[PDB]
Amino acid sequence: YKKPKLLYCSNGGHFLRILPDGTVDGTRDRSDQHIQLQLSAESVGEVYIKSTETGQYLAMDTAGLLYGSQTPNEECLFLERLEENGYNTYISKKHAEKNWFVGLKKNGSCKRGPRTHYGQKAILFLPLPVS
Repeated sequence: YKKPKLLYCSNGGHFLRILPDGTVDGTRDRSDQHIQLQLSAESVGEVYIKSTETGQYLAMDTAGLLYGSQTPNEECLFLERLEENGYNTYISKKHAEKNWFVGLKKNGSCKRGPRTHYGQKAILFLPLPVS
């Protein structure tokens, strides 16, 4: 919420990526044009995560799937929490009650909401400066 950043997942070591086709996943390549994210804080602990390259917003739908939304909406807001270990976790606001976390599998694919939970390394992200 100031300058663009990278969201590094400690699980497989991938950077969160939102592709032009709206798909979301992780990549180990730091030169990727779609891993630079701009976070903006809506309210305290509530944030939007937007791809700087395409302007698409991270979002999670009712099926628990992550997608890239061309326009911000209710499914684009995440609860950003700072873990004691130093990593952050991002919970779906719309489904906060269900504890649906943003997460990347060791193979770099995105996890589905009900299959995430506190304890997995898949849900831990390290925001890293782009510059």
